[PDB]
Amino acid sequence: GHMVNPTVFFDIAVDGEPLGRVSFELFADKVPKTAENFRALSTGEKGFGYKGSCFHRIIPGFMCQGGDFTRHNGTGGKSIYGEKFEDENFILKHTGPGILSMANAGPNTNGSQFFICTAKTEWLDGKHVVFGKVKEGMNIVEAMERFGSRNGKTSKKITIADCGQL
Ligand SMILES: CC(C)[C@H](NC(=O)OC(C)(C)C)C(=O)N[C@H]1Cc2cccc(c2)OCCCCOC(=O)[C@@H]2CCCN(N2)C1=O
Repeated sequence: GHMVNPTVFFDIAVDGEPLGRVSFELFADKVPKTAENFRALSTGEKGFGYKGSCFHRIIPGFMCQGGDFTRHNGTGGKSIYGEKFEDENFILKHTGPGILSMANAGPNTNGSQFFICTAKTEWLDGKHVVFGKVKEGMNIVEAMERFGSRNGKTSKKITIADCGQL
């Protein structure tokens, strides 16, 4: 039947202690290639993905950034496409907290890194591809955010202990 936008979850831990679950709606109806990359990385079905990775940069009042499952510090990551991939479109905008958007290193350089906004970040519109939004557990993102700092360094280790598709 109709394509239902997928829902994926992250189970977050703080220094190894469970914190809670964040679930996301992925806008496969509007950005199918970008949504599918994140979905498959969340299930691990290609043999790699987000499980066990960390949020390396958290800036209170701005965003939480993760998805570097290869180098754990913001210098790595990889997509499911064998190469960094194009900015699919910029239809969706950075409208407020909970927006899920791709990190990148220039035009058409999407990999696996992403960020969850904790504020409206409209100056990123047309530069970063928005492809989902927090569905449930924004409170867990708010709890994660408290472990960030001005320069983004986290004061405790924030990990994706489990993830997958609901
Ligand atoms: C994803 C990796 C590969 C990539 N690497 C990179 O481009 O490497 C060089 C510079 C070529 C060698 C990167 O880090 N991309 C950054 C660019 C950016 C955007 C906006 C502001 C930035 C940097 O900096 C000011 C505020 C920083 C704290 O916000 C952040 O760090 C942001 C938060 C949104 C997601 N976000 N990171 C990125 O998409």
